[PDB]
Amino acid sequence: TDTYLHETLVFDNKLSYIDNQRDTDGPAILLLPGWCHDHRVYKYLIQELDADFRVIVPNWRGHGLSPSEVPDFGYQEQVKDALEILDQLGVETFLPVSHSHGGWVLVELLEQAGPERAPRGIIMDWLMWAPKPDFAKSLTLLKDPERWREGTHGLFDVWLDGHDEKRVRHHLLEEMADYGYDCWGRSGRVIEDAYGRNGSPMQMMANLTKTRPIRHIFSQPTEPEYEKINSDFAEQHPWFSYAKLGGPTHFPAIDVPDRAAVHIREFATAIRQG
Repeated sequence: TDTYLHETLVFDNKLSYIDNQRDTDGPAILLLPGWCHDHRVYKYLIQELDADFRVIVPNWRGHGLSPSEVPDFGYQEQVKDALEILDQLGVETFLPVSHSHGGWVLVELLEQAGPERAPRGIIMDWLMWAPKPDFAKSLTLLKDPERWREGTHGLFDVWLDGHDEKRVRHHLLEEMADYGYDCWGRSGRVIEDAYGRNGSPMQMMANLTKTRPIRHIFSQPTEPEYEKINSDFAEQHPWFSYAKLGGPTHFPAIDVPDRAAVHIREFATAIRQG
């Protein structure tokens, strides 16, 4: 699976990316990481999809097996990076699939690339409402150079949700262990800025120039009030659907990869029949 790992120069920066280079019918599946992790979060998902789809995973600036400090940037830049990697690859039509706050990239990608290129989107486990106090606090801590690690530890708590989930723990404790304050502090300001200026993920999605099929697939928050904002948005919007996957953690791509795959396929197959 590092057998698909590549590095290319994208404007200023060298970025790593996964590309299985599969020669198959489109669309391509663009798996989009959230903040301060990389393609390793998708390694099980890649396996499920590897045969039948071409699978691309861009790593953001300063992200990868070897994280590095980079100048400040936000989701608009993540979007340009992703498209530039797609140009270099000669990829025309893609189905993007985001994790958590990678979603801001996904929704702006849908806008900029438009519905012929990007006709649908899948968002995984992305907090649909405006920050509640506990999350607002976590962001506060991530931005603070004295308390960022404390910041991350509280998020890991929420994310594992009282589960001894071996794979998810491995991702958080090992695969993200090399990411420092330059990333985490940035994630904090970019996400906080994103809610502030777009209201919420749902406000941002509803505001698309060309609305199109988007599904939210999630396991947490587990509470009925959260399912209800998702059911109410879906009642109000024909193009929106959701599925509650019932996995243990914030990372369905890791802990229920078969299930995430089944929704990606469904949306892939809908693109294949006009």
